[PDB]
Amino acid sequence: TGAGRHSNFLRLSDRTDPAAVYSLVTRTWGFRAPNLVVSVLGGSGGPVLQTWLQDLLRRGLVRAAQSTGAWIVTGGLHTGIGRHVGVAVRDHQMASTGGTKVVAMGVAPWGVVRNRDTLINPKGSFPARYRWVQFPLDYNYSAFFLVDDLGGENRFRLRLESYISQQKTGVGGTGIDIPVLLLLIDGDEKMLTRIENATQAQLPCLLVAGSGGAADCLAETLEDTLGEARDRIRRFFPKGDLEVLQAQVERIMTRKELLTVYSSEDGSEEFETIVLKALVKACGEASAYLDELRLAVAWNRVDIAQSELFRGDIQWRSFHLEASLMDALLNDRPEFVRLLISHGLSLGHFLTPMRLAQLYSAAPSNSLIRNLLDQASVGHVLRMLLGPWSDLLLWALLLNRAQMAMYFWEMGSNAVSSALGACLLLRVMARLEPDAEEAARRKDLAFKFEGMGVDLFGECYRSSEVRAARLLLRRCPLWGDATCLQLAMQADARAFFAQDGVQSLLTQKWWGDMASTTPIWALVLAFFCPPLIYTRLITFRRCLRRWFHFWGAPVTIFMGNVVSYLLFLLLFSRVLLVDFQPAPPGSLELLLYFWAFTLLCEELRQGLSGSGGPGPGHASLSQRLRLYLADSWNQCDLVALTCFLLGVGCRLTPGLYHLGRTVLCIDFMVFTVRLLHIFTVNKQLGPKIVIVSKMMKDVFFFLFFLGVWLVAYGVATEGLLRPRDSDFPSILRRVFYRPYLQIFGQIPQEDMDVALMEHSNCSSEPGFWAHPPGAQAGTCVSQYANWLVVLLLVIFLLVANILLVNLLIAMFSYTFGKVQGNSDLYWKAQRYRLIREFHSRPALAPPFIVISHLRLLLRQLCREHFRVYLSKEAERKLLTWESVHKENFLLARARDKRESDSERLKRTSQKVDLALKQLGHIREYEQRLKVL
Amino acid sequence: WNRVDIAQSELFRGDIQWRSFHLEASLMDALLNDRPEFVRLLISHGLSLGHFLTPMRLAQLYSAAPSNSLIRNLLDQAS
Amino acid sequence: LARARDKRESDSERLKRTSQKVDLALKQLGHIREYEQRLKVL
Ligand SMILES: CC(C)CCC[C@@H](C)[C@H]1CC[C@H]2[C@@H]3CC=C4C[C@@H](OC(=O)CCC(=O)O)CC[C@]4(C)[C@H]3CC[C@]12C
Ligand SMILES: CC(C)CCC[C@@H](C)[C@H]1CC[C@H]2[C@@H]3CC=C4C[C@@H](OC(=O)CCC(=O)O)CC[C@]4(C)[C@H]3CC[C@]12C
Ligand SMILES: CC(C)CCC[C@@H](C)[C@H]1CC[C@H]2[C@@H]3CC=C4C[C@@H](OC(=O)CCC(=O)O)CC[C@]4(C)[C@H]3CC[C@]12C
Ligand SMILES: [Ca+2]
Repeated sequence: TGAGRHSNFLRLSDRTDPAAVYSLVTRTWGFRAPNLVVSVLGGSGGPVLQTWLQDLLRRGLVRAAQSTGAWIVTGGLHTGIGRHVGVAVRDHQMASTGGTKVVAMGVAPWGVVRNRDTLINPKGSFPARYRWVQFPLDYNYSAFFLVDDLGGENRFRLRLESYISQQKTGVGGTGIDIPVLLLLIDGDEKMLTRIENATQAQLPCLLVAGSGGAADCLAETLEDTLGEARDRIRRFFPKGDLEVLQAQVERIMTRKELLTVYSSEDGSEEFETIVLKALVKACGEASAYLDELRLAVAWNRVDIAQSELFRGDIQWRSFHLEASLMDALLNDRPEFVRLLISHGLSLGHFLTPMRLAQLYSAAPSNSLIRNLLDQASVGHVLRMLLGPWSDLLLWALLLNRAQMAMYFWEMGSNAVSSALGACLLLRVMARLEPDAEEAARRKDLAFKFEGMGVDLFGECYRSSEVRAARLLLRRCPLWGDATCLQLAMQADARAFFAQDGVQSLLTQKWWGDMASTTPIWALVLAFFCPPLIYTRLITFRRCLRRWFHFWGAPVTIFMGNVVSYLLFLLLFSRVLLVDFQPAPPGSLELLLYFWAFTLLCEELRQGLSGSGGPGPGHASLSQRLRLYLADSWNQCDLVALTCFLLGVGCRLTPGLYHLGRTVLCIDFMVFTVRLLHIFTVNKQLGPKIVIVSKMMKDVFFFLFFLGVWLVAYGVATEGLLRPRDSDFPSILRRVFYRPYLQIFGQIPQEDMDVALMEHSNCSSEPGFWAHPPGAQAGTCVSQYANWLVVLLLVIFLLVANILLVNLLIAMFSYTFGKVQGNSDLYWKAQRYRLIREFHSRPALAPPFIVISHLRLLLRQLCREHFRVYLSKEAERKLLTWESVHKENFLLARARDKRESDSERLKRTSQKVDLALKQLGHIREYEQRLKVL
Repeated sequence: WNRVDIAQSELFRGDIQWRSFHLEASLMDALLNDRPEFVRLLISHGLSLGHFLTPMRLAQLYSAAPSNSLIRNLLDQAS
Repeated sequence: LARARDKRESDSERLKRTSQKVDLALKQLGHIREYEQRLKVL
């Protein structure tokens, strides 16, 4: 047989398998591994059970099913106890309309189901529907383990539930042995010898008081602890052979402790703790200590785990909490983790490296991590990670455990650097991830650390701008002496650079030891008077270091690079305009050639001295030059320097002289546009230089729409008035160039409109002609339909000069509104990349840079990493100050979360739920009075 | 009666022994009379829908279209 | 089921479910009021 009806049944024999049944439950058509199993035994006489036993199953047992997984093992027939359990499952899945569709295996015998369609003998794969001492099968159970031997299936289930109890619970097969328990609603003679075997296989029976035949016969005995038992057994059994029915009860009562009585009218909401109560008496000192709190973790029920630890003779020792946090970590369950750390663990006796290797061993097999470990058994993390909070925070980032990493960040030191560090990993490790489904969660949890790093630093910056400046430039001993700005660069942390604390910190790094509120004109006055450096103007924070704080600062290296480049373009122009005769190169032209060699020697310094890509110190030039020729400026810097080289090579050869001048005039154009890339570091200009490249998508639409209209206008005008000087350079000029200039107010009416030109007899061709006075207007044009050419100009100036130009302004004004936020956000992050690009550059500019290249190359024959230095005791005062402001920040967000309106409505509704749970006790006062 | 709270507690509780035809004609009046919230309840407790959608009952379902509709006449136009 | 959870955990549907549980409280605490009659007979 196979599945059918969408339940998954099969027929088997008694002797078959403990394991190949349960593997065929869990692997094939897998529901889950349970967190317990409540096997229910004891039939009625045929009619309906009592109302409170029905309510014990309604919202006492199946409530504990949907809360804890917890598949129920029953008969399956619609007349035994499986009817009444089947009533409860069918009730509860419509009672709570959300639900989780509780699972219940109805282990039945094959020779009882009367409407057997004999499911499809090839392989048992049918979806075959059932037609609804010959009892049927339900439609309410998720399975039906039909047994082809009501006696045969009993030795199977006790063989089954013993195997279930041997199976461990937890991801990776480690954790607790699963809890199995028999639930004994009242039965018969056979029900007493049923649960004797359960004690022999060590099953914690859970008989219910006030039930009847088999339960209350045993319930009166378990309260009869330290000749009367002759009488009381006969009270529930009018049937004979009382003697072994006496004698087997003491065989049960040899155990006496793998057995508890569900007290009548004392549970039904406490049932989930009474179930919990029976297991501890069962484990209480051999069976793999169940510890009562490790169990509540495995059930994934938080409210049990608090009240167990907050109350109930609170004497929790070390190892009681130690293995409890393992299953809180191995199974995902982050809310249990915060509870245990709130009651405090060691974390120096907890993070022993076996347990970390244990923690990484429970990674899922088909991950991008387990194989990534086995591949290794960002890429340096693989060479660093192998199988008190930082290693634990590292773990939860690696396995994409979101709320675990959000918590482990909160319990450790180094809040800002590990928030930037978490953003660094999850952007790197998403690129190292094959599939893009989980990379959406990997990138979302990177934004959540981007939120907390920006939020916590903005608190620390408004606290003390000086002491939070030291937060970035601290020598972080992680990552081989990393810096938090360097951490934010490699993370591509655009939101972290965008905040006003980091941006005001960048100006202070920009004006390095020169008091960044200094004016600009005083820097100009001190650049062109180095005597004026030591004066009443620019303030700073040995007169030789005072010299080097000025000329080593990135604004003066910038202004050195700007002054020396405006003088390059002034030398370039004075060569190009007045010193460029076909003679061999003179004084200033050779000075220009050396100047642009240094420009090229300064171009290879960025090339062989150059994370969202490779790591620092790649040392193979197929990455360093590939990342060089990827900057859009270098591409401009090399096009400039290569056609300077073309313009000089063509100049020096005698034939190609005018082509060498022509290439150098376009070469001035490209060196001057590189003036834009230099001033994008400016706060006033820079965010607007980055805008004007976002405008190119609208220029290209305009240039498309105009060019189509310029072909349309230009050929139709050149076709209507037919010039007689129709050379292809002049035809392609009156078609394109002359209409293009009409957009800019150069409208040659005298060349297109015949009524404005005289000399109307200028061609022997038939028709009437007229002479336009323009030089490239044709010798004579036609005057056939020159009403149209004049009309067709009017349509041109309307479309081009009014429709196209003013719609381009609407397109610029729109996309300036969109990209203003995002390109300023992009410029903020780009800014620090340009601050330290001048800080690492030598202090001497382009023409005099050869001094600082004959100093660097003489360094090799004799053989910017920004980090402020401070003492370790002043360094730990920083992290102590900053871990206070993390705690003052997490507790501030926790109060704002609790005092939110969405969480008062949660806490009000749960207190009305607490009212009705306790006012329902008051209702049962009527029964308390009716007995009175 | 168009009262939902009765229909849940009748079906969730009270000696729950509902058979086939007890649910079959119940969903008809849940469909013929508009009442969609009763429909979700019965499908939540499960119907056949292969023994429920017999083509007499679909023709029964279309027969309860309102007379002055743009559908009943549109059927009668197509009839 | 994801939209059904977001509908139930909405604030507009907690206020519906809170008010109906206070309505359930008063319907059941009104039973407790008629305890005075149950005591006055006693
Ligand atoms: C081709 C010509 C312009 C030859 C250059 C003549 C130079 C001797 C002098 C005349 C005035 C100088 C300028 C005076 C004002 C400054 C502002 C200065 O801006 C900054 O460095 C700080 C702004 C920031 O924070 O980014 C750049 C250099 C600059 C343009 C100087 C560049 C070189 C200039 C043009
Ligand atoms: C059909 C005819 C007109 C030939 C087409 C020529 C244009 C497509 C090209 C040639 C020169 C280009 C310009 C050369 C200088 C630049 C500066 C550039 O700004 C930057 O480079 C800033 C650097 C950065 O943001 O990364 C923006 C485009 C722009 C105006 C270009 C706009 C498009 C131009 C006109
Ligand atoms: C901006 C978008 C909408 C397209 C506009 C393209 C024109 C403005 C460009 C492309 C073709 C170019 C022309 C190709 C042919 C000539 C004729 C030429 O006149 C000569 O005979 C001198 C030497 C020669 O090229 O033969 C002068 C340059 C000119 C106007 C070129 C400069 C401007 C033109 C018309
Ligand atoms: Ca460059």
